Amino acid sequence: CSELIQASSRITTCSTEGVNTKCRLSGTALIRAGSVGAEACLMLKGVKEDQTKFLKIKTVSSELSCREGQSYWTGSFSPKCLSSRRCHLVGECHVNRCLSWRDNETSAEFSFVGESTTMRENKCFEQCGGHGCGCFNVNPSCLFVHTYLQSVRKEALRVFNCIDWVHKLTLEITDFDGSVSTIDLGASSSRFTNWGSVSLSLDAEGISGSNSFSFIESPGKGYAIVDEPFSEIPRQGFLGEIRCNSESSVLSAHESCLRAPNLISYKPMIDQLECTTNLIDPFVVFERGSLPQTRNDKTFAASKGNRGVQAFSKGSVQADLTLMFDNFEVDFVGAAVSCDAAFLNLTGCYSCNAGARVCLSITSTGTGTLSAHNKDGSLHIVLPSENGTKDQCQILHFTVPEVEEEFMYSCDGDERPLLVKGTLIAIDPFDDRREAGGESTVVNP
Amino acid sequence: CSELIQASSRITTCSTEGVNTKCRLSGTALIRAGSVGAEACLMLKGVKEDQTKFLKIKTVSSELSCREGQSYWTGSFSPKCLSSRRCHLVGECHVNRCLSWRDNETSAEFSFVGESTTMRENKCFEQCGGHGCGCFNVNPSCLFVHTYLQSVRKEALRVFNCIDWVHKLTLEITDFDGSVSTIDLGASSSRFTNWGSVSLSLDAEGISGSNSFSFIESPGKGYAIVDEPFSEIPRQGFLGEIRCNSESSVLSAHESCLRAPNLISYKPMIDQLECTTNLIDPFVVFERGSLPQTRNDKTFAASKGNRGVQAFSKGSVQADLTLMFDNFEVDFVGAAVSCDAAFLNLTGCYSCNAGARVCLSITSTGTGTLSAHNKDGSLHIVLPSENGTKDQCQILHFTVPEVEEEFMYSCDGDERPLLVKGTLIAIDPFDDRREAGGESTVVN
Amino acid sequence: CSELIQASSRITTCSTEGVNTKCRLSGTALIRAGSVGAEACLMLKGVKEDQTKFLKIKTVSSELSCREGQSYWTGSFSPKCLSSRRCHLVGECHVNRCLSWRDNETSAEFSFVGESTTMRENKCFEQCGGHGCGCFNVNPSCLFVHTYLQSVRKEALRVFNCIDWVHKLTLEITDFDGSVSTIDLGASSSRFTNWGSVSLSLDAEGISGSNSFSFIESPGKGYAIVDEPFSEIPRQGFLGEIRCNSESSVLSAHESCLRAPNLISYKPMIDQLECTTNLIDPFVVFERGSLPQTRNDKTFAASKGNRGVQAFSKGSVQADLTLMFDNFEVDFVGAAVSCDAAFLNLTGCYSCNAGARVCLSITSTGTGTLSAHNKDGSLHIVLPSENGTKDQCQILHFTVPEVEEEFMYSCDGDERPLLVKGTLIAIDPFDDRREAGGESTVVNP
Ligand SMILES: *[C@@H]1O[C@H](CO[C@H]2O[C@@H](C)[C@@H](O)[C@@H](O)[C@@H]2O)[C@@H](O)[C@H](O)[C@H]1NC(C)=O
Ligand SMILES: *[C@@H]1O[C@H](CO)[C@@H](O)[C@H](O)[C@H]1NC(C)=O
Ligand SMILES: *[C@@H]1O[C@H](CO)[C@@H](O)[C@H](O)[C@H]1NC(C)=O
Ligand SMILES: *[C@@H]1O[C@H](CO)[C@@H](O)[C@H](O)[C@H]1NC(C)=O
Ligand SMILES: *[C@@H]1O[C@H](CO)[C@@H](O)[C@H](O)[C@H]1NC(C)=O
Ligand SMILES: *[C@@H]1O[C@H](CO)[C@@H](O)[C@H](O)[C@H]1NC(C)=O
Ligand SMILES: *[C@@H]1O[C@H](CO)[C@@H](O)[C@H](O)[C@H]1NC(C)=O
Ligand SMILES: *[C@@H]1O[C@H](CO)[C@@H](O)[C@H](O)[C@H]1NC(C)=O
Ligand SMILES: *[C@@H]1O[C@H](CO)[C@@H](O)[C@H](O)[C@H]1NC(C)=O
Repeated sequence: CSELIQASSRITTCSTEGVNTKCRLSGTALIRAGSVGAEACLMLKGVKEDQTKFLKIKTVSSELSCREGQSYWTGSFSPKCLSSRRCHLVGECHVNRCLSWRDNETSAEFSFVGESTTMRENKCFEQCGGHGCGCFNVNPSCLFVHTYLQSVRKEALRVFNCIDWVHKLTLEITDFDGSVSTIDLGASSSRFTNWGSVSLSLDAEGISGSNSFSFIESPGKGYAIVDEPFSEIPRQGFLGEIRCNSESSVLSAHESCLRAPNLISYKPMIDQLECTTNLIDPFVVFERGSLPQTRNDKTFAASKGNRGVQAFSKGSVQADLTLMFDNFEVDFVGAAVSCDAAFLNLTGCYSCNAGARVCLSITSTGTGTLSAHNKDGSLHIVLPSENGTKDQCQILHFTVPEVEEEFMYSCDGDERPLLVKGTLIAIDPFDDRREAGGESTVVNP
Repeated sequence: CSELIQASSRITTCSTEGVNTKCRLSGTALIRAGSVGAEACLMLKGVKEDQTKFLKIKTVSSELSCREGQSYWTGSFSPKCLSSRRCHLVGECHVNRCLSWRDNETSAEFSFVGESTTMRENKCFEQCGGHGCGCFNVNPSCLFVHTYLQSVRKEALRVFNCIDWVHKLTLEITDFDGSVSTIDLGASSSRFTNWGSVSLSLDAEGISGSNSFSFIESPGKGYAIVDEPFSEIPRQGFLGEIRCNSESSVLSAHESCLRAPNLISYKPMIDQLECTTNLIDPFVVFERGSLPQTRNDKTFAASKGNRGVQAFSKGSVQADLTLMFDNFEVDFVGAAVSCDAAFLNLTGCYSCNAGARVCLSITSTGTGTLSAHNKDGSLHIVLPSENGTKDQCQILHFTVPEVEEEFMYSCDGDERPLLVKGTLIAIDPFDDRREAGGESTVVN
Repeated sequence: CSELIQASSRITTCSTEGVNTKCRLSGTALIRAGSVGAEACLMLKGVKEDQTKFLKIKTVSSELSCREGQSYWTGSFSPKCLSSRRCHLVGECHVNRCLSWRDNETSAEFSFVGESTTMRENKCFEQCGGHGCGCFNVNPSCLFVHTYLQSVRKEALRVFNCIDWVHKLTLEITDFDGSVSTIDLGASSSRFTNWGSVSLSLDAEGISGSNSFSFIESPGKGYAIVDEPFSEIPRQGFLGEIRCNSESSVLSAHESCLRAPNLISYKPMIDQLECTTNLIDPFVVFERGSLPQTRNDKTFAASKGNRGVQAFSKGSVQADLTLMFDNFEVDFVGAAVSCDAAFLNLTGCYSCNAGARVCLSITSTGTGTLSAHNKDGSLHIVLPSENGTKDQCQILHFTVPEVEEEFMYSCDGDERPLLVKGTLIAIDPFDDRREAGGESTVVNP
């Protein structure tokens, strides 16, 4: 039992017309959701008849469903190139030709390159002429290049943002006979029950904080968070500098894909050539932000079977529920009971978005809520208690490798100490760029 | 009538100072705003005298006003260039000079060019020498270039961010005599009425979510949202890579404008030259985010009365109102009545920021609030009901082209099925970069 | 006294264990925090005995503690380069060698330079040959370049984001015996007192708005806000395009530092060479966002003891408090008293992130809350009133240089006019890039 009640009243509702007005006297209880696992135990008494009725209302979960917005596919790409050098006055290497080369025109040096539907480009670099470089003509020679992209892996990744976060509070309700039911509530919503009604009257749940983020789906392999804003168009140095509208087009490096300017770099070396890319590896990004991840005590994880991502509040929930009881009002509420907590472990890293996981062993005799805090109240642990002994865990963020933090916890208001002690690893500054490519295939030596 | 009351009590208020303490007995009611169009119907009874009065409070709107922060003007620019190639040892084409050319040095080749206050730069590219390139000297020739920018349109765009979102809750109150009045409430605000007072005692409204955004003003042509962080300094590939401190500076491409480094590309071709830019077209950006736009159930629109932008809550409203009645208390509240709802149409795109529009026909016999949800509650619809038949719409976000979703709706709690069905279009990945410029005009 | 009460009730609470029940009758009040400085004055009456008790609850502060995530060090860097031009067939200037030069290979031209652990790179640029350029050989000459980075100042900056914002609400309570005490509340937290309990039963405080941001620490000289998303990897044109894992690595410009590609530009001039950078100056960014800073009525400032940054609500506080009194209930609450307010000054910028500071002179005869709004309610002022005459200030945001805004204010609901007037300065579009570097030191052949 939890002490969740905020107000208790009697209210008459009148079906105004249909010429014959009907009134219903309802007992009213304004209660707080409190936290996941918190349970209001309400003994009701008949307003009119001498009758009693015991009700239990439990906050089971608080979820925000991500309704997706813009979306694209991407993957790991690598350049492959063909090269050929012609001396001045040989082949296409005349007057303006080399300096005038366009991206979309394939050189005659590569007449075997047929019809392509792959991301590709063509280049011509002026190299040295004269006897010193194997030519009779002393004017600049021409290095012709043809380059296409290819998928390193045969898997792709879909990046998307979230436009809507649709709240759903779920409650478990125990009736007088002990029969259990669940209900779902949206913002400003009401459900009817056997004994009256329950309504989410004030809702303060949402994504709040100071960081923009986005998500990645790996088909059949889960989701990942990206701790950066969703890039709307392809930009060099960002996730999605190459992007497509389908998984298959990533794998084939189809030409319908978009890419930011100048992603392919060229190192002319007379008769040798290197074409390289220094692109963001989206799979490295995925492995870091791999779900579940917790940010501002929202835990983002894969939905039941749904797919798509939800944000779970596994601790405190900020919502007011209005309870109306047909012809019954509050007689008394059930008092909270004390719990015993022991420290189990602290695992993870410091100065990182993923944070650290602290685990507790919590022993009690009734359902309720453990609340804990450090001295200055910068850390806050909120975990469920039950009849028996269960292990509960939540994410915390620290900025120090050697953690030794004293907390004060209780389920019933009498605080006792508890020392959280652990060793966290550092995560050194990283780069997601990966070099790809190398020597070209020389066509005519 | 909407069912909004959460508590009812009597409270006494006493003055603590003065020649004498005065006491006031007041009935007190705590209600939820519920949603736009929701109306609380309260019948009051006298606490000491035997009297009744009927009172009605309606939530008319919930607005967040944008108070702007940093701002800048931008637009569409194209490059114009002059070119002149000199053989080595001719003109300025001496020793180090070509490879040492500064952006702010104008070549003697272009003396005919007047005094400028336009964004401009100067380049020198080494080119081939010898008889093959029209020169006796075999050393590199010098291609001298003078480039300036010009506005492509004679209009500009103003980009800004929002630092403050200030809440204004608007209520319609009907007194006992049927007299209607309007009040506006901000955070922790109270306003006195004929019959007591009403105060916004708890406010949970605000901009939330996982996206940062900014806005654009097109002078005389409304507003647009940008689904991206406001960039505070000029950056290539971003809105505002060229920016100014005024509209007139954009139109004249004034030299006071800032631009990110290396925005003009050069393709030297001996005696031909191309100077191009690949700039973000801000007008393409404006059109895609043109207001009104909905994000996380906030509808962004131009404020009423000329300018600034606003965020409207057109469905759910999360706010608590404390009502105080002088010498009166709650007798009873009005019950909600049922809605009939029919699905009209569903129009728009999927997997897009703008979303899709569901339209419904709602028939009722009193003012209230339609509430609808799909099977797993990932979709939620809140629209106002009235006496009679009205069309109500709201934005939803889907991720599939063929939508067929069953909803359960009600105004009074008696839920009935409603099937939303339709076809949404795809929005293929886009790029706002547009190529501009071309060949130089050749001087000799 | 402030009028903060929202509801009042009686509840009976029963303990279920022991295996006989004890029941306690309690009076209940639901009040709003209202604002910093708001004070609820309750006189209580006995539920069973006839007795009176006096109680005072005051909102002292509402804080959001930043728990940090990813962090990195950065600073100001400048390049220094050595150059030496060799004619073709002299030194290493053979065949392919110049066009094939790798970044981490040091030329023989600079053997006199010892080995460094500094960020550095090496280049080779082809230049003109023949008699025109000081060579007998007509083939291209080689300009060899060795560049290294160095810190411009002997100080560094630490950039970080905030993953968690942990709420602490602070109340000052005067109990039945006149004893004054302070208590702290987290989300969904409860505290037992001499007279019952107070719980933070609904919390709507948190960071909201349409902007992402991050923070910088200047060691021993405070903090600054950055009005932009935290960049998770080094990127050109962004804060942190060069970044390190320690302060000492910034000062020594250590090679362990990461940098975005292509940060050093090269201008080869046959026997002259310039190496430059166009880097974001982080100290200019720091100065612009130096704390305290206010965004969406949250004031960001350094914590006391200077451990982290904090977000203060200095005006409105959106929170509901459930008060429970053992064997007592609400008799009456103290009425609000009136304010007189005079406009002092208006100082700051328009169309700026920092905004402008409005200062007011407020006179009252009791603690309370001044509330003000302009004609259309787009501007909102909430300041604390006290016994006597005090200066109160807060940040507003305007978009015009000549401000003249008409407000209506009150503490007790009786609105009176107040004219806010002043001149604000413009902050013209800026660029934080600063050019650094210059000519190389030329080695004698
Ligand atoms: C309010 O303060 C009263 C004394 O404060 C005096 O301070 C002077 C600086 C000047 O402002 C005088 O006008 C003030 O009277 C004190 O007598 C009252 O008891 C105080 N009231 C409360 C409710 O604490
Ligand atoms: C290639 O590019 C040029 C200009 O860049 C364009 O005019 C032409 O239509 C393009 N297509 C082909 C097939 O050359
Ligand atoms: C931490 O404790 C939990 C709870 O017993 C356990 O499941 C987990 O394996 C522990 N982790 C480590 C690293 O010991
Ligand atoms: C609580 O758990 C204990 C197990 O030791 C059991 O004996 C008791 O009956 C349980 N009580 C309830 C109410 O389930
Ligand atoms: C060119 O720019 C430099 C600074 O980059 C400046 O010192 C110099 O005066 C400029 N040249 C002219 C001719 O103004
Ligand atoms: C959809 O219905 C709305 C409301 O009835 C109407 O305004 C609109 O024209 C309709 N649109 C389509 C595409 O049918
Ligand atoms: C509904 O509107 C009709 C007019 O169309 C009116 O006659 C009737 O009184 C209204 N009913 C209610 C309950 O307001
Ligand atoms: C340059 O880097 C390569 C690895 O790519 C390494 O093998 C080589 O030894 C490095 N050169 C020097 C001089 O250390
Ligand atoms: C404005 O008034 C405040 C309050 O007294 C004062 O601290 C500040 O110095 C004043 N500023 C100016 C610019 O006059």
